[PDB]
Amino acid sequence: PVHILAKKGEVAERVLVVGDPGRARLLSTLLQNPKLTNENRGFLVYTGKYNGETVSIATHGIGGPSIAIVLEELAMLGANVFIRYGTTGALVPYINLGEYIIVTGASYNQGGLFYQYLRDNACVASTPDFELTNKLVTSFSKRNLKYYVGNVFSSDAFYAEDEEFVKKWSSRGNIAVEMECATLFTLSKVKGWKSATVLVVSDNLAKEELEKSVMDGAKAVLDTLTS
Amino acid sequence: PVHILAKKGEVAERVLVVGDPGRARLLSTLLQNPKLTNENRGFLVYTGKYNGETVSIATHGIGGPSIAIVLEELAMLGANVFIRYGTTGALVPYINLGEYIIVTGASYNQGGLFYQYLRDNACVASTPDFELTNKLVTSFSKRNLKYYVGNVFSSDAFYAEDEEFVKKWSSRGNIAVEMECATLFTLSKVKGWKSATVLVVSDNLAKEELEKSVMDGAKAVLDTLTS
Amino acid sequence: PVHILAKKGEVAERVLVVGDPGRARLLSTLLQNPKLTNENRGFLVYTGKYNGETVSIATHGIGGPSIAIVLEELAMLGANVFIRYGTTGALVPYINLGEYIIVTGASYNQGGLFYQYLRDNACVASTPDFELTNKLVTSFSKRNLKYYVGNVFSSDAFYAEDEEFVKKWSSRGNIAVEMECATLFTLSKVKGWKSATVLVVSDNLAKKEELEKSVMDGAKAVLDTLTS
Amino acid sequence: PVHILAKKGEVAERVLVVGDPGRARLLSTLLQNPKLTNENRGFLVYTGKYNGETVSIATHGIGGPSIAIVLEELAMLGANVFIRYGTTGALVPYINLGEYIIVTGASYNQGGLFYQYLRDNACVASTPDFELTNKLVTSFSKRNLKYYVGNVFSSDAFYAEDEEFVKKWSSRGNIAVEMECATLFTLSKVKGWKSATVLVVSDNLAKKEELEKSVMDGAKAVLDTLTS
Amino acid sequence: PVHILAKKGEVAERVLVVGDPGRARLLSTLLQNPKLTNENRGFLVYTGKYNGETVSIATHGIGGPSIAIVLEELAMLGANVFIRYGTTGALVPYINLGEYIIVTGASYNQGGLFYQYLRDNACVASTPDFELTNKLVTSFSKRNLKYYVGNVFSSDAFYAEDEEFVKKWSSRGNIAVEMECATLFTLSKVKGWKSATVLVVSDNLAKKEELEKSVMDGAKAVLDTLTS
Amino acid sequence: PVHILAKKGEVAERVLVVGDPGRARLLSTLLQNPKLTNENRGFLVYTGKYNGETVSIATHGIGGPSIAIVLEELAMLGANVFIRYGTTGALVPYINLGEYIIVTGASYNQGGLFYQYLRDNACVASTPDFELTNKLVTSFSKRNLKYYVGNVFSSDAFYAEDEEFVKKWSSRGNIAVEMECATLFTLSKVKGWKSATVLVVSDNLAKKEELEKSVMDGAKAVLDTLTS
Repeated sequence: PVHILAKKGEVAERVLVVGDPGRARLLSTLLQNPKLTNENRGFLVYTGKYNGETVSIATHGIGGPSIAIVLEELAMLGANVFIRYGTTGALVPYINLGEYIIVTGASYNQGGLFYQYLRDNACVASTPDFELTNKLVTSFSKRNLKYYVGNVFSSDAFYAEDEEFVKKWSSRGNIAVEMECATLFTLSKVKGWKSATVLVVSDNLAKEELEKSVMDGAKAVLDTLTS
Repeated sequence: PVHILAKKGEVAERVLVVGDPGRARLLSTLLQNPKLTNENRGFLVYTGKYNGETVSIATHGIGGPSIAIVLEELAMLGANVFIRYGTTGALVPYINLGEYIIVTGASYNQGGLFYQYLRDNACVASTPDFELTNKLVTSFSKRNLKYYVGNVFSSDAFYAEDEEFVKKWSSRGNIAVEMECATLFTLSKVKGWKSATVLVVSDNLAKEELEKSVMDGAKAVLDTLTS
Repeated sequence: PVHILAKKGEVAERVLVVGDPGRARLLSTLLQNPKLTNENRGFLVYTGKYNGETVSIATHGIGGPSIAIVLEELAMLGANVFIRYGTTGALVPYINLGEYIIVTGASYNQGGLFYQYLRDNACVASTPDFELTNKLVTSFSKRNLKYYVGNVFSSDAFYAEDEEFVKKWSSRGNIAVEMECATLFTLSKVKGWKSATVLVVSDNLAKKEELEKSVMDGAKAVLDTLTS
Repeated sequence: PVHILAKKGEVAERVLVVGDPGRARLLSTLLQNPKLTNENRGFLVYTGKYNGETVSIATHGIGGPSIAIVLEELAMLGANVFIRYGTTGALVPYINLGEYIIVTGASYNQGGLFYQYLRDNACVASTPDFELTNKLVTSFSKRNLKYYVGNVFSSDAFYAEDEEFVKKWSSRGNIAVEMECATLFTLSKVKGWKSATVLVVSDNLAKKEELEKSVMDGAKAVLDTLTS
Repeated sequence: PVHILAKKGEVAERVLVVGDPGRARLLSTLLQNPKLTNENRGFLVYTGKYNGETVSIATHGIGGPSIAIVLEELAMLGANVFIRYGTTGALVPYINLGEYIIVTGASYNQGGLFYQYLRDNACVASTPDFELTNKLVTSFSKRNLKYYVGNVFSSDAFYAEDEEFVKKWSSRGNIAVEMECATLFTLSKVKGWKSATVLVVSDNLAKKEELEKSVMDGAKAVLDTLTS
Repeated sequence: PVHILAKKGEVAERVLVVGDPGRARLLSTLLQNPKLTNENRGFLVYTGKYNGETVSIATHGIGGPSIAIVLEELAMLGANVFIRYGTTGALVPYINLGEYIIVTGASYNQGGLFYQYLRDNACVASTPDFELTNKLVTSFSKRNLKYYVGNVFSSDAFYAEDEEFVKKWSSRGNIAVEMECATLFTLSKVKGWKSATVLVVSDNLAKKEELEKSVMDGAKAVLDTLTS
């Protein structure tokens, strides 16, 4: 690996991945005896224990190309189970800020990354691991957290203008928008990794509280990863 | 509707759809007081009761264009919950004939039907309803039936040659191949219908028993539809 | 053959194909000593005589994927000449219901089935056999039938919305819309089959006993051609 | 028009179009009282009479973009019937040099010009006028000329390499390759012009005086069609 | 080569290419002892000397397919440095008629020719040779000519309608529109040829003697570059 | 600004952008009185003085989507001139590690980000600012640095397999591969920003203190340009 310079054996098979290095540092406090196994290029990776299992929390940056690199290198270091925990913008009015979205699929616009990996324009089903996703539903249920299950649109251009953005994607079965799920799911299906994703709603495009929301969700994810 | 000439009120909200008219006729025997509500164009539709609920068994023919027409017309007649029960060819060697595949997603090649409905080439997540799919897992589990959960490739050309067919689609996360799921899932997401799919493995591309397999599975599906 | 379960020699070289199994049965009454050679999966196929010539009438269901399977299997059983006889919706105001359209080509949206067969997105000319199409014209005009010759758009989504549908496809040279011609024409060119298509106008997007008479009359004309 | 500087009334409704300006000059000798109505940008356009009808012979250069400009401008000058008479390379073994191909359709790769005119990547049927094409057949047969009727692949890159070129396109139902057919047909369909095409086989990818005679003989049959 | 019938040794390594055969003839007067080395298919090619260097001026017709054929054949005859000197329509208000645009890149719609050469739909950077382009700038500045440096949109359909044409392409970083740049640049990149382009603004989509002078003055600056 | 949380006036008009936050910090030592204006989400931005000129050094992370967000937000904060300084893998054998490549254009696969910004699949010329790029050349040559000028392929999949990778992209005119240039160039053209790119060759796909010296030396040259 040329980006994640962690020593082999410093990355766990189970990894909770987040886009913000700051969130990785903040969530590492949930682990027992957290150790920083990587700092290169800002991709903070911490490894420690939780519920009797070794677990790692890694930073994936923003966008499909960035998360693809991070997943590929973590996998080369031994990782095979990934659960992305990020922030999203709801596309439907009934979802409130701070609530969660357990992703069942990702819509995406055909693009370079998918073409380079798939070798053609086939719309390969970009879905998470079935079992893993159900365990997440179980963990969030056990902790009495309010969540919704559904597809998300994985956008590549945060600032590109689209006057019909919300209507378009919500009418296509998506309840939220973010930027890395399609890559995570598809690459995982091709590579054989087990992946899933839960998102914290930080904004609603159709319409300290957030801090706690982020922490509560992270605990649910770690429970799932170590279940 | 111009194809399914069923009278309004003759089609239930819950519909089990199969491609073969013969299978529809054969499965109608599982309903209480089955009535033929449509015969036009060979699209046999039967309506009756099961576990205290009105249910319909409809024929959708072969291919996305055919199933799209049938779903659209059944929906115009009141249907909003669809569960496709079909036959498939496994893409992985560990699945045996007669076993079942509970579909979690559908890979497809971009094409006319998807372009006409979506209005562009976006790879909209073609997934079934989460809840419904889990109920299917529950019903097949309760009846001790051997199943596998995973994505399928919805092909449009049964006889088109592809020397690397099995390797290609299996390496893309698909465990089986059929022809209508992608259309069913995507159209359902756009229209707001609740859909799912279970397939009976009749052949394995990587490698009276079938009769019973078909019947046993159908009972599991009807249980799900009326749960 | 996985869908059409007919035996060796039951399927004729020349086949009149229709989408509706009801029409296959109905038209089978125009033949001499018709034999139901297949009914599996609803794909009714009949083989009888017309003008002392053996021919078959087969059901192809709705859509490209469906007709592709049927043609492939019929071909495996001996068929090599196919004339589709179906229903269409006119895209021009001057065409009346019950009249006919003799198809000269088919417009289509790329992808799906075409990509799997062609291996890329090239727009291969989707046209019927020149000779066979001219024989249909002679046959129809001979029976004093009202027909129009032109291209059609082969749609894959009967109910997909398009507020510019009519203007769009008519401005592109298509005079009617149906769903199987592009598949029938392209697959035939690739497999080496002789194909053509005649459509009965059952609706006019630009605008029961009578329609069945229209169907029956055109059927005779088509059968004349398939046995000429 | 900025390329074809002919004045209104100098271009006929009926136009025989050729890619080579040298061919236009050579064929103008078949008209009665031929007059050069344009030479700008090398696009030679002659106008004269034939069989009691006014006809023009125009140069279209090489490629879809070039023929598109020429057709658009001739049309703005009153032209509405076009018959392209070009040269082609056969894709099948049985067609001999000097023989003709009457075109029934054109296969083509999507993109560029087609996207700009059609506004999306739909594979619109690229076919010639049915009536006009049959007349060409009648005229070539009436002059006892050897012709074959079939589709052609309209290539945009004469020199792009493709190892399986001949097999790929012939297996797709095309019997020859050239570069302007698809553009002519599709654009004519969109603009409402009546077009057709006959090609002289100058090479066979599957397998001088005699050629000039071939070119001359075919030109006469085309002119007969244009004036019928 | 089947279009450019010049013999080896008759085409120079350095070639100034223009779309109009009339322009090639007019510019040949700038060379010393100009000799016509080809006129086949109207593609006029002159070869002479300039600044102690042998240079050819060749006609490329209109459109990517046409220029592709000409470049390929000239290259087979020994050419390896090409500078296109054409006419263009400005897409921005501030550029005046008769002024020049030194091209730094070409936007284009995928498909056809690009797909056949590149083998897929990748957006390969369509840029001119860096060194040669800077020399053009130096030469135009040395002759006190008004030029602007920027990208252009290489259109394939001169007459296709697009309501927001000017705003769309100017908002995409293009300052003018023409039809051969993208093909020239990309093909040169693939074949290893050194190419560049200067355009004379003959129209402004955003807003005779004076023009000929403009054309002549720019031709001299281009010839200086080619021989430097 | 959602990611770069800097205040009004902290971000300079001219910005040197790098993908690695470690390099941003390291290079910030070349400035006078450097101030860390942002560290949110790891996107370190420093604003200091160079040759008595205010400039900023910003982190853009890896990939098109990441750099697009950073550029958009920096622009919202006052930035309008961007020079990317990164690392690349040469696609040609004659380029040594530690040497530099001054980018003249970027090849890319269509889709994703480009489709969302451009609204269709047009291959818009992805080029840097002509003037700014020439100043980089002067700056590097002035400091006696070994550089090569050419196009690069902006890949989105660092680890995707392609057994023909090197031959494919080098045959298409690219001399190196990285991941952000196409995005930087196209977005800049659309938004009206002046951009350029210089890359340090850290690997040769066609074949520690030394690399850091290479990085530091080139950084000075780039900073000279941004403050010229």
